Amino acid sequence: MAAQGEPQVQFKLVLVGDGGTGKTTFVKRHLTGEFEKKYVATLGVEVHPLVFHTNRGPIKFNVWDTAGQEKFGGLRDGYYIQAQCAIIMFDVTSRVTYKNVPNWHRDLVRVCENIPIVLCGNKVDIKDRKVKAKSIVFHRKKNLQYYDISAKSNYNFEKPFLWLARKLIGDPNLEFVAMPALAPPEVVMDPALAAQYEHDLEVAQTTALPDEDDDL
Repeated sequence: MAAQGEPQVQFKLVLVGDGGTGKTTFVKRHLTGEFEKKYVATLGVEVHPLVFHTNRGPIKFNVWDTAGQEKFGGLRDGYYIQAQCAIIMFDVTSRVTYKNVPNWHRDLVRVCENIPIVLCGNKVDIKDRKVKAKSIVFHRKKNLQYYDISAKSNYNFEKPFLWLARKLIGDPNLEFVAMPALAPPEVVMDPALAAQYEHDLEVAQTTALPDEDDDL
């Protein structure tokens, strides 16, 4: 339980989509609150623990952020084996990215068949949207949930996780609870603690607030 990171429950979530969609940025936002401006490719898979507090208690989503560079196939089976839910990400400003969604939601279903999957249309903040919400019909055919999200502006940032939690747990009434604040560590040390801090600081310094089309 503890090894898994499941307070009570742990859910294996596979995050897939084309390169440059914002999968990594989405995960980073949830973990730290920072907005990653720099696009650095994810190689293979990066496993990131994310905990949310709900009405029924804390739940952990072990997010498997996968590489969008990799070709669809049997090579990628390990990532999807025993997945409980998935998020397929596309960029609303890229038609090509949207076109590849059926390929992602084919490779995925080959391994896990029917499991809750949410399609997220990233970068909705940008004014010149190419893939209109009205146009998207893929979700209807495949019985997937669709959410307009913006990593940059945090628009509907928590919705995919919440929806997935509701279906997996089985309570349609599940709601996010703030979570009692736990006192921060004093921080004396230096061995395990050092070096890692610099990485976060750099991300923060580089990041300027994303005013794309916030005004509109």
